Amino acid sequence: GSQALPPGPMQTLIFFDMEATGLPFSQPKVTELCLLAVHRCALESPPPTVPPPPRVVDKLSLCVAPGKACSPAASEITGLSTAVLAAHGRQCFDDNLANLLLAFLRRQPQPWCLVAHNGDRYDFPLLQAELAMLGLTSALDGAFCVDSITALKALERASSPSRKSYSLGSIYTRLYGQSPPDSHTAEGDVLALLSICQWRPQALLRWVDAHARPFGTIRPMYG
Amino acid sequence: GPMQTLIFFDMEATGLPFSQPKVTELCLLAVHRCALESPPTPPTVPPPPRVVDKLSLCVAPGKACSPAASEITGLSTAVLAAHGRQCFDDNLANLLLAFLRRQPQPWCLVAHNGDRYDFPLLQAELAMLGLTSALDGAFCVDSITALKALERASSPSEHGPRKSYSLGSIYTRLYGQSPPDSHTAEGDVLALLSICQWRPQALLRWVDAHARPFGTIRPMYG
Ligand SMILES: Cn1c(-c2cccc(Br)c2OCCO)nc(C(=O)Nc2cnoc2)c(O)c1=O
Ligand SMILES: Cn1c(-c2cccc(Br)c2OCCO)nc(C(=O)Nc2cnoc2)c(O)c1=O
Ligand SMILES: [Mg+2]
Ligand SMILES: [Mg+2]
Ligand SMILES: [Mg+2]
Ligand SMILES: [Mg+2]
Repeated sequence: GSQALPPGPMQTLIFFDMEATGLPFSQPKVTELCLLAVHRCALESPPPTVPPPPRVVDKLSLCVAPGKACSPAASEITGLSTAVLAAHGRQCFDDNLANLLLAFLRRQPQPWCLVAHNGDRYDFPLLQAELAMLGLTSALDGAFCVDSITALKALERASSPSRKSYSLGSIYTRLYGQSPPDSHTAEGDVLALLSICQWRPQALLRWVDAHARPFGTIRPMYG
Repeated sequence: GPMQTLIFFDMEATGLPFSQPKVTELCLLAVHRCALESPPTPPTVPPPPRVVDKLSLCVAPGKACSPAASEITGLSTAVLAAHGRQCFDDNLANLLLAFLRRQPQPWCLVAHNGDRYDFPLLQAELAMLGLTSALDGAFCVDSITALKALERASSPSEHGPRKSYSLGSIYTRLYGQSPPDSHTAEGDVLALLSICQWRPQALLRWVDAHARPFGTIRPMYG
């Protein structure tokens, strides 16, 4: 057989979050997503308390009509409800949304690595479920992905001897001694994750290069 | 009739129009009419609505930025190439249209000095790709024309030298401080959003009345 070319070093980190109508057991639907694409050089080749975002970034932030009610807890946490999303004329997760995500990713040099906090439990399998419901199961087979919880635990352990919270808020406070702005909004969470990842970016890129998984290996949450 | 989506819009470029400039950066921020008409029920500056769609992209211009452009925007052709940015291409044109198609029509692009800068340069970039018709479904308004019209209708007739309608000048007159960010396309779009949230009902009436089809904007150059 002809073997896969090793992807080599990740050229684009896409910091990624979605918010949903509820918890995975509910078979939730997407209400919000944010992608923030950073070139490797912005982390390999960059003093304030919280480092600023790189000047050169690509960002996409969209609200989505979920087509079912949000749980009360989900609405209180995210400040979104199905009724308000409908008052803002939001459209459901559709072929046009999938086209827009791929067009955005195609502006970035490959290989692409999606980086999401609790990506494996939440954002990655929900995105795969949304794409599977459109019959677009292969849409992101080109991409790599990392759960930043997995990455940051392995960095912490590697930079530790023999339990701390690994909530996005918790890690951020340990590093920076303040809460992140606009928490539990997709863009707020992506900006907080970027800030955490600019802490020891060389160590993070080494880990991402070694452990990035083809997105196609992520099974949909439901279906 | 009533615009359903206001898309606050800014591009940055390699230089001023006489230089036949190329896009280096663009930001679109789509707000539903109701976000301006009926904001949630004060701070010195109104907050942005919770429900927004946002797109912010850097573009490889294919030529050098002027020293003044680089200084004002903090971008250069060398830095954009270091970050592996792609030129203004069919994929970008498709991305912009797919973003607008998330929004209910009618669409109104709102850009500060849009008639001299952002609109004609956007039409120039689309025309050089052979995509002259791509965004002619949209309407557009130059916020300078809008704010001037509102101010004329809310002041005695002007005499002697006129005030600056720079983005910074308008922001400072209203809010008594500089915008948070004066160096990025996204910063300029958020500052314009804040300015347009000052008298949003009077602004929407004017927009509803005076919005132009984007297809009537001639390219900055051929
Ligand atoms: C805070 N929070 C929560 C969350 C945490 C605890 C309790 C609730 Br209810 C949460 O959901 C709030 C709505 O997303 N969930 C997600 C999330 O991606 N949930 C998904 C994805 N796919 O299926 C479920 C977040 O990004 C987030 O910031
Ligand atoms: C500050 N500034 C200026 C600007 C003002 C004075 C001097 C210079 Br040099 C400027 O250009 C800086 C690079 O965009 N120009 C634009 C602009 O849209 N220029 C375009 C668009 N199409 O052709 C030229 C801005 O958005 C902006 O905020
Ligand atoms: Mg999430
Ligand atoms: Mg989140
Ligand atoms: Mg501009
Ligand atoms: Mg500007």
